Parts: sequence; structure tokens; C-alpha cells
Amino acid sequence: LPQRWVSAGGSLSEWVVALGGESKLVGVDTTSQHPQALKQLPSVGYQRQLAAEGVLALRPDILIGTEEMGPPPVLKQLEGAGVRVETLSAKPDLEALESNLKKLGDWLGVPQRAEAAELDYRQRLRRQADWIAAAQKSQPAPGVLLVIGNAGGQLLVAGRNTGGDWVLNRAGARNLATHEGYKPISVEALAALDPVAVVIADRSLEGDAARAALLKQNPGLAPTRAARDGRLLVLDPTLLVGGLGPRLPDGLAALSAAFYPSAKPLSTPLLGDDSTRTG
Amino acid sequence: LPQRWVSAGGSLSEWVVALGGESKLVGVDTTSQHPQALKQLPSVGYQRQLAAEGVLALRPDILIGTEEMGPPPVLKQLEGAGVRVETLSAKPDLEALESNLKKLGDWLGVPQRAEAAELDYRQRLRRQADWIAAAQKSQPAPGVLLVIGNAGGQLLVAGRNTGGDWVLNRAGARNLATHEGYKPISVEALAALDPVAVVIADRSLEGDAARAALLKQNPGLAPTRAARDGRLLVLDPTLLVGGLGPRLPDGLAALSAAFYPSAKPLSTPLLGDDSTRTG
Amino acid sequence: LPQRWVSAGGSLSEWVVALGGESKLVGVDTTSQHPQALKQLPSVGYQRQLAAEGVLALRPDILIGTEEMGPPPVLKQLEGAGVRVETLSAKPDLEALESNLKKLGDWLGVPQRAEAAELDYRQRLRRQADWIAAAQKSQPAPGVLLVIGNAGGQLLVAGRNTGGDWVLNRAGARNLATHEGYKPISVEALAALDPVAVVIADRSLEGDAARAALLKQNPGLAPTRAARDGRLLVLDPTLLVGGLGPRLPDGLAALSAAFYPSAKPLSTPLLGDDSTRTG
Amino acid sequence: LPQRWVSAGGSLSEWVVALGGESKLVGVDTTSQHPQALKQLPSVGYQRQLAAEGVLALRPDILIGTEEMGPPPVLKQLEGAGVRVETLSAKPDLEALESNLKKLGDWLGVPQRAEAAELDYRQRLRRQADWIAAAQKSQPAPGVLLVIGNAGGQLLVAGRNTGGDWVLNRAGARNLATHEGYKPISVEALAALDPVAVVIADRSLEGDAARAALLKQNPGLAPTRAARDGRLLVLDPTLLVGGLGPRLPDGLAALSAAFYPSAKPLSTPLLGDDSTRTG
Amino acid sequence: LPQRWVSAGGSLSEWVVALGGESKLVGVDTTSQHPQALKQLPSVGYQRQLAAEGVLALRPDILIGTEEMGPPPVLKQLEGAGVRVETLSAKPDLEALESNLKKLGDWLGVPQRAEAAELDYRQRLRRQADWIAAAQKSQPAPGVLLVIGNAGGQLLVAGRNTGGDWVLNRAGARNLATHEGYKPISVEALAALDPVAVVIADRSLEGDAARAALLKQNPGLAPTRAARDGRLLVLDPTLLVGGLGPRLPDGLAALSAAFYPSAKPLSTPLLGDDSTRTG
Amino acid sequence: LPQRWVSAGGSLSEWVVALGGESKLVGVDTTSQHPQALKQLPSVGYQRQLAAEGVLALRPDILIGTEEMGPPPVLKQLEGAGVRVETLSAKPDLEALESNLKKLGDWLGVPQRAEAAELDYRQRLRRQADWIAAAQKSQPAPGVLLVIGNAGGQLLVAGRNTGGDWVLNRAGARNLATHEGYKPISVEALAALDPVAVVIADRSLEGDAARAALLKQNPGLAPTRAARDGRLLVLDPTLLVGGLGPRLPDGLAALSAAFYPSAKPLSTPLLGDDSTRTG
Ligand code: HEM
Ligand code: HEM
Ligand code: HEM
Ligand code: HEM
Ligand code: HEM
Ligand code: HEM
Repeated sequence: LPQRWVSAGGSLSEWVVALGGESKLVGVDTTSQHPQALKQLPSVGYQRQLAAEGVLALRPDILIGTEEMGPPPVLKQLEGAGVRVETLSAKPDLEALESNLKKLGDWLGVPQRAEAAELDYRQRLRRQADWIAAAQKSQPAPGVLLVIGNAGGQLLVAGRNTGGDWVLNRAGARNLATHEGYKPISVEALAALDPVAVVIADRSLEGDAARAALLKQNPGLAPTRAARDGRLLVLDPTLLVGGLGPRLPDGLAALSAAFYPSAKPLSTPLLGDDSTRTG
Repeated sequence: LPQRWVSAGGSLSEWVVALGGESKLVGVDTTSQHPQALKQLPSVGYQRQLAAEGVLALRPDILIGTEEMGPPPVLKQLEGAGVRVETLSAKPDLEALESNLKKLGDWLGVPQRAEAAELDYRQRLRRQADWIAAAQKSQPAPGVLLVIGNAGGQLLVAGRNTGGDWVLNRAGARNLATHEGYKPISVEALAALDPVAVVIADRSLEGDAARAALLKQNPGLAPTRAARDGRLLVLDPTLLVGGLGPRLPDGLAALSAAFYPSAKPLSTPLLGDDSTRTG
Repeated sequence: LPQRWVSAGGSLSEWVVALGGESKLVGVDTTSQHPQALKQLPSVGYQRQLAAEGVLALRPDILIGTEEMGPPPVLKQLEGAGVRVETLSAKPDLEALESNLKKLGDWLGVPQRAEAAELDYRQRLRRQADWIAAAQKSQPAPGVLLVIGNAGGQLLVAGRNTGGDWVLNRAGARNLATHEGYKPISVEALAALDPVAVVIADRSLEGDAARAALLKQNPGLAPTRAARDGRLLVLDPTLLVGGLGPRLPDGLAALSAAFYPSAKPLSTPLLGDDSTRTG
Repeated sequence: LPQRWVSAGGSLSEWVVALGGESKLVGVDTTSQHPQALKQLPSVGYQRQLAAEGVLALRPDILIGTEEMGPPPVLKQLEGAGVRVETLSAKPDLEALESNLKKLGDWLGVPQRAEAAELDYRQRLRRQADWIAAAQKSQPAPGVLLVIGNAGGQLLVAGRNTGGDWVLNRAGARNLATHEGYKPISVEALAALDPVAVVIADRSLEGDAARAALLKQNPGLAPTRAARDGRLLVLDPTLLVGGLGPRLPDGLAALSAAFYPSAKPLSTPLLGDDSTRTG
Repeated sequence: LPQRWVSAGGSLSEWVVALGGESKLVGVDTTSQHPQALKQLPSVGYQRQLAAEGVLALRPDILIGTEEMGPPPVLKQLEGAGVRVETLSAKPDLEALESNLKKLGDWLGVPQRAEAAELDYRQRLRRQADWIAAAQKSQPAPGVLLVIGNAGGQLLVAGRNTGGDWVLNRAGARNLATHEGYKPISVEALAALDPVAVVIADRSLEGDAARAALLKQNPGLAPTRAARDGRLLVLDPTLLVGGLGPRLPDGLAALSAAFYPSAKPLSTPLLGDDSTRTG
Repeated sequence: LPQRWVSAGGSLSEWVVALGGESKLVGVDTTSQHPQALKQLPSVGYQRQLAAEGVLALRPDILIGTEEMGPPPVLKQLEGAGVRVETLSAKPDLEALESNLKKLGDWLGVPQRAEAAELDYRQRLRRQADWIAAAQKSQPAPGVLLVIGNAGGQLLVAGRNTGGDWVLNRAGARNLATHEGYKPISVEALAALDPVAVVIADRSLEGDAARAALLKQNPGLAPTRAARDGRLLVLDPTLLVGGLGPRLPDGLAALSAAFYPSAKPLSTPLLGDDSTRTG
């Protein structure tokens, strides 16, 4: 069984730790910020732009990542250097998660723990769905948009078949975007969609800074119901990297509470609320 | 000499403390937040809406305030109740300051200290003006706007003969507003003015929250050079209440440094900087 | 259904938010500090001294408050201006609460949620009463006093039929005051009552500052068992404004734990404990 | 029943407070730091070196401590001065705890509460043992060492029949030390033992400072699996003074979670984790 | 020259560090809390009650302390064990300081630095005296009392020939106490003295907690001008242990500013101000 | 003159800001963390591994960096895309600095300010050198080592002609390394050198965490005088990237104070001190 692991992809790293493999992690990419301790480990750079020399320097027994791990030539030279490179799935669905956990469990030597993790996860999701069903008795599902930002610019809208879409659906909202994947869209169209709430995952900014930057670069969003009712929600971007992660259930609880404010929220930083208005 | 003082108007209160009369203050209005300890004294409400019963309860020997202290009927019933009511000047000029200090010094019994205060103040201002003169050798004075907000709404623009205008001029900027006093102006006109920087004094919000609210309610400001270059500066609103206060010199140093970024700033929380852009 | 709400009275505002009406609140009075976000909304001043021009500026569809909302002439001119003014009950009893929730639920469009709120509240109270019954098996109910202070002065003692009395009773204590309402009482009498504990709700001070101010202005309290055993408890004053609020249950848990120290406390900032003694 | 208590021995003090006797404590030794408020009470010095004049000055009705309370001559002169000196047991076992609680309950007048405390404690321990049994199905008990340090020096290893040994066993680990009591051992032997994890209870240092000091003065520990896998755990030293204390159950939950990382931890500052590695 | 030093007496330790001997300090007594790092060194207990075994364990080349270091028998057994024990002076005067610095400089090997330290110190004091002279032109020296407390109790008043008296005089105040040394005095007499300000050095409490405890145990102080004008100043107690220390000059600047509020304070945590009143 | 700048190399970015060009910076590499606001700008990745698509997305008018900016192919494709790529000097000497400032000043349009910056810098250095000369009268220059770490591993020692060497020399120390550039060296040799102090610049760790990691991976350093006397100094790594930066003067003041502890330090987070010992 591999003893020295290097992990690329936030959620993958969280899973390794969750399954008890923290002491086996010798290096991680920049999107791996949870738990907090992972930030103090050697860095191999961004997952989409791995540093070959960086991973080799750690004498890794295994390198794990998803489809979004690369570039391809660097991964190839790594394999040629004797490094065991595994590719898990970043797809936004339980089938993928259950498959990733199966593998991680095996390479870690804790197949039972991996099964228990899958079980607790689905249980959390079943509970989240039941809470939503009850909440929709007094309020219909709101139309929402999830956008990925870079200091408020270069907006990418989460369309169908993305982690962002999965998160919006699982939290009880209706994704207003009908396209596939993450794609840029004119603010004009976005404003026309008039979302009840907008979820912002910014790579560089957080809280009010993220909100302010968003409005600076996309003034058209100010006339949306989302901006008017103080519903520009800031989400922890790492929640969307490397496939479905262990913190999503807590994330869904916070989002669904914001989506159905007239319902007693579920029990249990990853979601900043808006305190400003427009009228 | 009066022993129990109640003060209405932020800057007036700061002066009493500055001259050593802190132990004589038994109550203050809500705009008196400096020094921090003044927030722990009994409150008589907002200066423009004093609570008669509130001041009487403190058995004050003297009540001080400016023209903006009121309403008139309440001040009258107070005088009729035997309370000594003094009215100082809130006018934005050294002549007024020097006159206010003269009186405060006398009622406090420290005429010499009051003179020294006037002297240090003007010295600070002379130094600020010389720094600006040198700074304008490599950069011309920027056109700027100062706005008073309420959670980003109900914008009042500081025109000529206001504390806001005095502050912009003393900090080396050109007030773009040509009207008199504080008046509401359409965002359309404001955006047309295209300020290099915008100074925001919000009664309820601070930092990025203030910026975000401002943009939400006034989307048109996003296309100004101010928003584009990350120059929506947030100023401590108390710096503009009750006439010229003792903290303005430090305030001018921060503003002038932001107005002439290519000059080594002057020596020495009251000014939050912008970190977002638009491009 | 009203879309823009202005609320006067801490507890009322908390309820609107609790029922999911936060995005409909456009302004609140100074006693509305919970949740924290409410402090960033436009302010209409103190509930007992509303600013007419202040509420009108917000174009409110409805203004809610209790009997303690005023003054009367200002509320009248508001009604004459077309503003819908509703008056709920501030009375210290479940009948009033259940009636306030009924109305809020209707004007908010969530009658079921309001019913669920009433249900959870009474359940919390039933649980608090059972815990007390069990706790009184090893210790008798302590005689206590609840005082409202202003920077430690102008003390008002909570007598019968006040929110303070309701809170003392519901927390398992015996209110030593036999008068009706909130009334000033000489420290001499208060010290004679010799409370086992004293609860202080100060408008301006908190923690040790509140304790120190209390003792400075009322030296006679130092010889009470309360002062001797380090039981000058500081309570969040907003818990007593605008009728019975949603945070009282958590407040009762903290108080009852302090009142019966030999009992395992109930599950779950609003109550500062004393660490000083006298002997 | 005694009204003024002076307590020597961290855990004893915690118990007095836990049973509701906080207002009866007029003084404590330096190892009594929990709850936090106990640090603000008069100090009688270190438990092993009590200040006679220090306790007498407090006019105590009773002085409680364990075998480790002294020196003997000082305790004697105290008894001769009329002070009631009680000696409880510091022995690392439930029989001793149950006997200490029995006495404290009686002198405090809350025999029932003391019984309930014993009951909750054993219940917590039964639950901890069951969790461990389940955790050992996928992982065998790890060999561990517990050391008491002084700014990383003067290391004492917890052998058999010590609170440290009790804590390691109850948390699911195997104490690698075979000696009796706390004894100094050469780092050479300690490194040879090659612990999977090392628990450090430092009197002066905490967190990374404690780790760094430990390695500075005992370089040989760097080659242990504990140092390599980032498992130099820092434990709150007060958890080991004055017999079995009320916080141990929470302490065991944290330790056992660190000892069996592949198990979902138990529900609920006293244990700092290691983030550094060696490879 | 000695390489391993153990120091008893706050101010002595500060001097060793100030002269550059920090790396030579291997242990200190509990009153040595400055700089902050000294708290992380091995502890030898309280200066007046040194732990023989504690110092020996550190293999010290030298042990330094003042007259207040003891007890005598422990110091004797230490000398008999080969430990070099030096006794400096704790007397409240420059002659003593200059003599202590002379010795420390020699044993540390930096005679010139010690001379420079004496020079800077006296210069600081000359500047403090000149500032006071100018301040007394508009205000006469206030009568003040300095008290040493233990969680607000066991009050010792600083009389003539004490560090407390030296500090009051050097800060521009008149010590109202006419006795010699530190002695207990009835609150009745203390209140009669009616100090303009009271300086409290509490061993266990700080800030408002110290104030509250003081008033609880000495209610009579509430009617003093000091309590009425919010002038119960809390001083860092370590400033008074082990003779004249390097932080006194900064301490004098803060005190003199509080004593002459109508004077612009001198340039540059050791003095907490009072925010409560009585009227 | 270029309006949109992207900067790679910490010190270069600091200079642009220092000269007043902050509003012209639209993106920076990961080593640009000062001022703090630069962390909120879009990221182009690590300087040695720039993201082509990342810079192009910002529509930059100019890209600045040093020799260490790359890789080469990416810079080439950038030039081919019309991006103006400038290469400044990272060499550790004033000639290089003065040349970089000359260029930055010109492209920014503030040649005079750039000259003033060069002037203030050299003045700071002249003052630092004079302070050292005086300090060496009572103490000889200490032999020191500066190491660059990665979570305490992969140690690179700063030899001749490196920013690390420049910093050690300018701070009054003697670099014990005789090799050229940054090179790995066995801990055996490093320990043999027996440095009086060791300066650690860790890419991932800070403070005690950095110290602990260093000792874990390099146990041999524990027997050095540096470890024994608590002189493992942690330096802000960004101070060594992108050539000589504006914060070095403050950095030199802190280091030289640590190198000559018996000298009164110079006036004015970038240097963490060691509090642990070995003996
Ligand atoms: C906080 C500042 C710094 C950060 C964030 C940083 C980050 C990185 C990253 C992400 C890598 C790729 C992974 C790896 O190979 O380790 C790297 C490589 C490297 N870094 Fe840095 N670095 C910093 C400071 C420095 C400094 C001060 C030096 C020392 C002169 C340095 C020298 C190197 C070297 C030699 C490499 C190898 C690859 C190459 O040079 O092309 N870095 N750094
Ligand atoms: C944090 C919450 C509170 C704030 C911010 C607040 C603030 C104020 C202010 C500004 C005044 C006017 C000045 C004065 O006359 O003292 C006032 C008056 C008054 N307050 Fe409050 N108050 C609070 C809580 C309470 C509570 C809990 C009570 C007790 C039942 C109360 C009873 C009164 C009374 C009796 C007056 C006299 C005037 C009147 O009742 O119309 N207040 N308050
Ligand atoms: C932090 C400081 C300040 C606080 C706490 C404060 C608070 C208030 C409050 C509570 C009201 C009543 C509600 C309303 O009508 O909006 C009010 C009204 C008003 N305030 Fe202030 N204010 C502050 C600063 C200022 C400043 C700097 C100006 C600008 C010159 C200003 C101008 C006004 C005006 C024009 C009104 C309308 C009513 C009147 O002027 O009589 N306020 N303020
Ligand atoms: C933060 C600094 C201080 C600490 C930590 C401290 C601690 C202690 C402790 C633990 C005791 C033993 C218990 C007792 O008898 O109360 C004690 C006793 C005593 N302390 Fe201190 N002390 C400090 C400052 C002072 C100061 C400034 C004075 C005043 C001149 C002082 C005068 C005394 C006296 C008179 C005793 C009685 C026993 C004797 O003097 O031998 N202490 N102290
Ligand atoms: C935070 C808690 C603790 C504090 C504040 C503390 C403090 C002290 C002090 C001040 C001394 C005297 C100086 C010396 O000889 O080192 C001492 C001695 C000693 N301590 Fe503690 N201690 C603590 C925890 C412990 C623990 C958990 C043990 C381990 C079983 C322990 C065992 C000893 C021993 C063996 C001595 C030698 C003298 C004797 O036992 O009589 N201490 N301690
Ligand atoms: C906190 C987490 C994240 C960090 C630290 C991060 C960082 C980066 C960096 C440094 C770049 C290179 C510069 C650039 O082209 O902008 C980049 C590119 C990119 N990132 Fe991320 N990223 C994060 C999250 C995400 C998420 C959630 C998405 C959305 C699905 C995403 C999608 C992309 C895309 C599409 C690119 C373009 C290049 C490519 O895909 O190969 N990133 N990111």
C-alpha cells in the first residue's frame, strides 16, 4: 500500500484525510485548503498546472487527481519517472463519489471506513432532501444562478452537469442556466434572468469584498432581485474543486437555509451572507 | 465653572476631551464616539433629535452643541428648565474652530491649553499644505466627490461650504460638486462627473460593506474611474459632525496619501481603502 | 402583502427575521441588534422617539411596533402620510406572543411557520420548567432582583408584570420586588432585600464595566450576598425590549444554570458572569 | 458545612465548581485554571509548595488537596492554626474518583449531584470504550508514550499507575513505558521505543512552541514514527494534576480520534495537533 | 563570565534582557513576565518563595535577585550547593538602579551598554520632569493613592520609600499616604483622604475586573473623587517588583498624562483607564 | 505609458505600489503578497511557472519580471501575442536596484519619485551601517547561516551573491557559507559550521511551526549554538523574491537587533523570534 501521497484537487485531499490518511499525505496542490493543516504541507502548485520537479522532489508513491489535473505532458513525464498516477472522477454525481471512495479506501487499507463514509454521506443527503420537501410546502423552489469569479471578473456560470448545478439542486434551488458546463455569459442575459439569489464562488475574494468586486465589474446585477434583497451569497470556492467533497453536506444546509428563510434551518464559514440592499 | 457637561456633536466632544475635560462629561449624543470611552457614557440620543427628559436626568450644568443641535422646541424647554445651553459653530473654517476653542477653553478653565490646541492644529495644517505643494510637482490635483450615505442610499453630495468640501480641499483634491451645502444628486450626473476617487461617509456601513451597498443602490458609479481604479474610499462619518474636529489632521494625511499615491505619505482606521477593480 | 417593513422594538424585528422576513425589512430602530445584520440597515432612531422623516424616507408599506413605540404625535402624522402602522403587544406573556406571531405570520404570508414558531417556543419553555422542577429537589428557588441601568445609574427595578419579572420567574428565581412595573428604588431598600443574585441589564455598559459602574453608583450593593458570591449577572438588555423574543429560551437556560449551579445546565454572550468576590 | 474553601490541585477545583461550589471557593493553587474564572481568584501558590501565610489570609473554613499537596510542615502548621485540612485521593482510578466525589458532595451539601456526576462520568467512559472497540476492528491499538515536560526539558515519562497511563489506556493506546510512576528516561531509549505518537504535557509551552522545544532538547525523537507522521500531540498539562478531572472525557475523545484517524470521531483546545513532517 | 542565569524579580530580568543577556537566562521567577518570551522559560516559582530543587535543576552559574528574594534558608542551601547567589538592590532610587546596572553590565560583559542604559534612563526622567513642570503651570499636582491588591482585597497602600511612591512622585502626583512602606489601612481613612485618582496594582485582576473587585471589597472608595470622575487607574503590577525597571519611563508617561489631562501627553497596556462614573 | 500591468516577483510589485502605481496593477504572481491588497488581485500563478492564458485574460499592456520569471517558452508565446514583456534585474546589489527603479519610474511617469526612492533607500542603508559600526565596538560580527526551506525540508543554503547573503551582510553578520548561489548542503556540514544564529525563510511555514519542522527534518541543527540560545530566526520569504525590495530596510533593522542584542535597536512581523532553548 502506498505510504507517500501527493494529492491534486481539494475534495480528493479532504477525503484522504477524512478516511484517516492524513499522515500519508506529503504534498498537495493549492486548492487543497481543508483541513487547515494541509496548507502547511509542501505545495505542488495548482492542480491544472502541476510542477513536475515539485512532485518528484517529494518521492511520492502515488499521485492522485481528477480529469482536471494536468497538464497532460507533465503527467506523462511523471509516469515515465516511475510515479504511480491515479485518476479519480470529478463528475458531479454520487456514482462517481462512491467509486472514488471505493478506490481511496482500498489504496488506504480501510475499505470498511470508505463504505461507512459513503453511507453517512447519502444519509446526510436523504435528510437534506426531506427537509427541502417539507420547506417547499410553504414556499416554491427559487430560481438561482451560481457563478465562478476571479476577483469579481471573468465570470463563469454553472450550467448543467457541473458541481455548481449539483449544489444548487441539492440545496433546493432551480438552476436558471440552461447551458452545459461552465460558460461565460453576458451580464445583460444574467440580469434578464432576474435570480432570486446569486451564489458567488470567487477564487481571490471573500465576503463583502467579493460582493463589491462583483458589482463593480457587473453593474447590471444590481437590478436583480438577488442584489435588491441582499442575496448575493458568497460560497467557499474549494467546495467545487476535485469532485464531491465531505463538506458539501454542511454547505447544502447553509444554502438551503438561505433559499428557504421561512424554515427552521438544519443543524450545522463556507457561506457568507449579504447585509446590503437596493430597494 | 460648569462641572457636569452634556455634549451634542462628535467633534465638540472630542475637543472637550482633548482639552482635558473628559471627567466633566456626564452624557453625550450618539455621534460622539471618540474617544472610545465616550460610548460608555449615558446617551442623550441623536444631536438633531435630543431627548429632553434624557438630558435633565443627568442634572447638567451646561449643554453644548452647534447649529445642527435640536429640535428647537426641545432646546427651548431645556433652557426654561434652568439648563445652560451654549451654541458653538459647526461652520467649516478655522475662524469658527478658533472661536469654539476659545469658549471651551474658558468654560473649562484652561485658556492656555486651548490656545496651544489652536496652535498645534494650524501647524498641522500648514505642514499638510506644504506636503501637498511638493506632491503637486509630479501630479495635478485630482477631481473628487465626497458623498454621505445611509447604508449606501439616500446619497448627499458635499458641495461648497461643507465640512466635506473643506476636507477634500485640505487634502489636495478638487471638489467636483459646484452646488452649495449637502444635496441629493442623480447618479447619472455623478457618473458623468467621472471622479478619479469617491469618498464615502456612511452612517451605517463601513469598509467593503459600504462599497457594496453603494454600488448596489447606485450602479452608475461602477463606470467611474474611481470604481475602476479601486478608489472608493470609506471615511469615518463622525469626522464630519459638530464642526472641525481634532482628528481631521490625521484624516487629511490618509486622504492626501490616497490622492497622491506617488508621494511618500505623511506620518500618521478612519479611512478604508478599496481593493477591488473593474477594468 | 407588505413588501417593505420598518420595525421598532428589538424582539419584533427578531421575530420577522425568524419567520423568514429579513429581506422585507428596510429599516429598524436602535434596539434591533439581532441578528447582527440588522445593525447595517438604515436606522429610524430609538423606538420611543421615532424620526418621522426617517421612516418616510424608506417608503415603508408597513410600520410595526408595540405600545412603547412613539411618541404619539409622530405616529399620527405617519398614519396621516399613508403609512400603515400596526401595533403589536409588548406584554410579558405567551398569550401576547401567540397573538403577535399570528399577525406577523399573516402579514408575512407564512401562517404555518408562525404556528411552528409558537409550538417550538412553548416546547422550549416546558423543557425549561421541567429542568427547574428537578433542580429544585436539591436547592430552593433563590430570591433575585433584576435591574435596568444606564451606565450603572438611573436604576429601574423590574417589578411584577414586566419582561424582567417574566424572565426571573421562568428561569426559576423568586422576584424579590413586590411593586408593579419598572420603578426606581433606593439602594438602601435594595441592599436590605439582600438578593442571592442580581441581574443587570445596562443600556450602555457590558461585563465588568457594567459591574464596576453599578457598584460605583450604588455602593450599598457591595454588601449583598449577590456581590459577595460573585453573582452580579449581566444580561443583554435587548432581551427585554419589544415583548417576548426568540432568544429568551437560550437566555433562560443561561440564567437558570447560574441560579442552580449544582445542576447540570441545559444545552445552549447574552449573560456575562461575575468573577470578583468580597467575603 | 464549610463556606470558604481554598483548593489545591486542578482537578479537585474543577469538581467543586462542577458540583456547584464555585461561590464557596475563595482561593486556589496555580494548577487550578479551569474554569477560566478560577484564575482571577486569590492565589495560594503551587500545590506542592503552598504558602502558609497565603491560605491563612483568606480565613478558610477548609483546605482540600491530594497527596501531592505540601510541603508537610506547612500543612501541619496550618492544621495547628485551626484550619480544617482534608486530603482527597490523586490516584488514577474510578474508585478514587468515586470516593472524592462522595466527600465533596457531602461537604458541599449536594450528595445527589455528586452521585449524578459519578454516573455521567462512567457513562462517558463506557461510551468511549465502545467507540474504541469498534475502531479496533479496522486498526490495532497504537504504541504510545506520554511525557511531562518543562519548556521541553526535564522529561518525565508516564509509566504504569499514573494519570498519564490511565489517559493513554482509556483513549485506546498501549503505553510503551513499562516502569512505575513518572521517571526520567534517556532519549536514546525513548527513540528506540519508536512510538507511533507521542503525547506532550508541557508546564510552560503549548502548540508548536512545545514541539520545537521538545525537539531542540531531545533531537533523538525526530527519527520516531511520531515525529515523522506529525503526531507529537500537545496535551493540556492541568488534565493530569489533582486526580481524575471532569474534562478528561472530552480529552479522551480528542486523543482517541488522533489515535484512530480512520474512525469517525466522538462528539466534542486541550489537544494541539501536529502539522509538520520529516519523511 | 556566567553563562547560565536564573533571575528572580521582574525588573531585574527585564534589565538582563535589555542589556542583551536574554540568551543567558535559563530560568525566571513568576514575576518575570516581560518580555513576553520570558514566560516560556522554565519557572523557579515566586521570588519570595523560591524552589531550591527548581533552580538546581537548571544548573545555574548565577542566581540574581533583590532583598525580597527568599526565603533565607533556601538561598543558603543554594549557596551551599555551589550556586553563585548575587543580591542586587530593590530600593526605589536611581543610586540603586545605577548600582544594579553597573553589576549586571560587568557580569554580562557589556559595561558600556550598561552605562548607556543608565544614561538613556536619566534622560527619559529629565524629560518627564520638564513636561511636568510645564503642565503644572495650568494645573496643580493632584493628591493620589497607589494601592496593591489581591483580587481587590488585602489592600496595601504605598507609603514613603516604596516603588509605588517613587512612581507617583515621578509622574507628577502627591502621595497622600504619610506612612513608611507598604501597609494596610482601613477604607474609612482611605476614603477620608479623598484622592483625585487612585492607582491600583492588582496581582490577579486587570482592567474593569480589577475595578469591580476593588469596589466590591472596599465600597467606601465609591464616594471618592477618584471613583466619581472615573479615575481608578489600573497599573501593571510587575512594574513594581524587583527595583526600578526599564519600562517605568513609558509607565510614567501614561500616568502623568492621566494626572494632567489638560496637557498634550508625552510620546509613548501597562495602564488601564476608567470609563465609569458616579456623579 | 502602460496602463494595465501584470507583475511577477514580490519585490517588483512592492516597488510599483511604492512608486504610486497600484491602480495600474491588474494582476500579480503568488509571491506578491505586499501590500496585503495585492493578494486580492487576479493571480497569474507562480513567477517561475506563469500561466500564459492567465496573463492574456487580463489584457495587459506590460508584463514585468526578473530573470527568475518563466518558463521561457511561455514568455515567448506571450511576446508573440503582442504582450510587452520587460525583464528587470533580480541581482542582489544597489546597482541593480537603482536600474530597476530608473525603468519603473519611466514606465510609470514618475522619474522624480523613483529618484527619491533610491535616495531614501541608500540613506536607510547608510544609517544601518553606522549603527552596526557602533554596535561592533562591544561585540564582534556573528557567524550566521540563512536557509530557504519548504515546510522545513529541501533546505537551500544562501551562499555568496544571493539576496540572502546580501541581507546577512547588511544586517551585520558573517555568512558562514562559502559556496556560490543557493545550494543544498548536508545537515552534518551545517551543524559543523555551528552558527550563532540561523535565519529560516520557509515557503510554507511560519513562527514555531517553521522551527519545529526545521528540527524534525534536520535534527543535527539542535546541537548548534543557534538552537541552544533560541536563535532560529524566521524571516518572511517574500523579502527574498524579485530582487531588492522596499521592506528590506525594516527587515535589516530587526535582524541586526537580533544579531547585536546588546545594542539599542533601530526604529521600526517579518521576523519571528525564538523562545525555546536546549542548554
Ligand atoms: C513565499 C515565497 C515563495 C513561494 C510562494 C514559492 C513557491 C514555489 C512553488 C509553488 C514552487 C513549485 C514546487 C517546487 O518545485 O517546490 C517553487 C519552486 C522553486 N522555488 Fe519558490 N517560492 C517562494 C520563494 C522562493 C525563494 C525565496 C527561493 C529561493 C531562492 C525559491 C526557489 C525556488 C526553487 C529553486 C524552485 C525550483 C524550481 C525552479 O527554480 O525553477 N522560491 N517555489
Ligand atoms: C439596548 C437597549 C436600549 C437602548 C439602546 C435604549 C435607549 C434609550 C434612549 C436613547 C433613551 C433616551 C435617553 C434617556 O431618557 O435616557 C431611552 C429612554 C428610556 N428607556 Fe430605553 N433603551 C434600551 C432599553 C430599555 C429597556 C430594557 C427599558 C426598560 C424597561 C427602557 C426604558 C426606558 C425608559 C423608561 C426611558 C424613559 C423615556 C420613556 O420611557 O419614554 N429602555 N432609552
Ligand atoms: C455616524 C454619524 C451619524 C449618525 C449616527 C447619524 C444618525 C442619524 C439619524 C438616526 C437620523 C434620523 C433618521 C433619518 O432621518 O435618516 C439622521 C438624520 C439626518 N442626518 Fe445624521 N447621522 C450621522 C452623520 C451625519 C452627517 C455627517 C450628515 C451629513 C451632513 C448627517 C445629516 C443628516 C440629515 C440631513 C438628516 C435629516 C434630518 C435633519 O437634518 O434634521 N448626519 N442622522
Ligand atoms: C504580578 C506580580 C506579583 C505576583 C505574581 C505575586 C504573587 C504572590 C504570591 C503567589 C504570594 C503568596 C500568597 C500570598 O501570601 O498572598 C505573594 C505574597 C506577597 N506579595 Fe506578591 N506578587 C506580585 C506582586 C507583589 C507586589 C508589587 C507587592 C507589593 C509590594 C507584593 C507583596 C507581597 C507581600 C507583602 C506578600 C506577603 C509575603 C511576603 O512578603 O513574604 N507582591 N505574592
Ligand atoms: C500546568 C501545571 C503545572 C504547573 C503550573 C506546575 C508547576 C511547578 C513548579 C512551579 C514547580 C517548581 C519548580 C521545579 O522544580 O520545576 C514544579 C515542580 C514539580 N512538578 Fe509541577 N507543575 C504542573 C504540572 C505537573 C505535572 C502534571 C506533573 C507530573 C506528574 C508535575 C510534577 C512535578 C514534579 C515531580 C516536580 C518536582 C518537585 C516535587 O514533586 O515536589 N507537575 N511544578
Ligand atoms: C480556490 C480555488 C481555486 C484556485 C486557487 C484556482 C486557481 C487558478 C489559477 C492560479 C489559474 C491560472 C490563472 C488563470 O488562468 O486564471 C486558474 C485557471 C482556471 N481555473 Fe481555477 N482555481 C480555483 C477554483 C476553480 C473553480 C471552482 C473553477 C471552476 C470550475 C476553476 C476553473 C478554472 C479555469 C476554467 C481556468 C482556466 C484554465 C484551465 O481550465 O486549464 N478554478 N485557476
